[PDB]
Amino acid sequence: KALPRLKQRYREEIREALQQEFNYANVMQIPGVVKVVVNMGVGDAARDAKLINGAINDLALITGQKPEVRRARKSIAQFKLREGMPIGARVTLRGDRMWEFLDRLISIALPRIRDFRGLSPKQFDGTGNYTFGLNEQSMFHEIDVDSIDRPRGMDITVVTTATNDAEGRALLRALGFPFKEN
RNA sequence: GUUACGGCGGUCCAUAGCGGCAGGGAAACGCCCGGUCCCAUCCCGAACCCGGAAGCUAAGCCUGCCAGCGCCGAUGAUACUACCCAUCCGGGUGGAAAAGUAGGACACCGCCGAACAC
Ligand SMILES: [Mg+2]
Ligand SMILES: [Mg+2]
Ligand SMILES: [Mg+2]
Ligand SMILES: [Mg+2]
Ligand SMILES: [Mg+2]
Ligand SMILES: [Mg+2]
Ligand SMILES: [Mg+2]
Ligand SMILES: [Mg+2]
Ligand SMILES: [Mg+2]
Ligand SMILES: [Mg+2]
Ligand SMILES: [Mg+2]
Repeated sequence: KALPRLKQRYREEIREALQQEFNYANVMQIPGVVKVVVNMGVGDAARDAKLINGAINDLALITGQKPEVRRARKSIAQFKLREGMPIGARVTLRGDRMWEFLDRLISIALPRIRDFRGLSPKQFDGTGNYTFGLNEQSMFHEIDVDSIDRPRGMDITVVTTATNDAEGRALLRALGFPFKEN
């Protein structure tokens, strides 16, 4: 009875546009976004685990889902890290949660991006993938700026079903992220 | 009986794998649609589980073709060696490799269950 505007968009207009613009043999060659990944590894828990709790608090308030933290999958003396210390916080999505969060992000954080300049095609990998790292956490609405103690990191990435980068870029710009003009 | 079907199985388990190419949705197979109730995410219906069959075979699977690569492999010879030898010095009979070579080769088969025919 309730469902996200991007879900509808995908069903009716994005799918039709991509089909027309690439002449797929079948309807569903249309790649579809698979997983929005939201993790973080500070690397500072090796000296103090207090900041990890705050980062997870930010992740929970941003998502409402309870992020996990992983240990030192290997151990490195140079990084002063031993296996078993928690360094990486994760929080994942799927489906309606994926696209509600994506709509909120596109509507709020992107126009809210200080000195926003658009994102380039070239950080793809040719297989329809898209991932990079957030300047600052404070960009988000539900988070409180008066309570942020130290500027820490967040990431909410997107992925595709695209076989190559061509379809990935086509559908992604159809969704309408701010690609550069070069 | 046929089948361009699904499970379980075999086999001194790659002649049976990998790679590229083409094709399959009647049923079955996958993907698939949504999470009140079972159940699960060290979060997520991603995994699993559950309700249903709107859609499609792209992925995966299958089958068919390709020698690009894996792969099997002669005869012959060579290496090797059991025994015996001749005043060292290597031969006589027996055994006979590895690699390389012509080539072979894009599995075969069993029991049930599904669509066409009797
Ligand atoms: Mg993709
Ligand atoms: Mg049918
Ligand atoms: Mg789901
Ligand atoms: Mg296909
Ligand atoms: Mg496939
Ligand atoms: Mg071999
Ligand atoms: Mg082979
Ligand atoms: Mg012989
Ligand atoms: Mg003797
Ligand atoms: Mg002699
Ligand atoms: Mg031989």
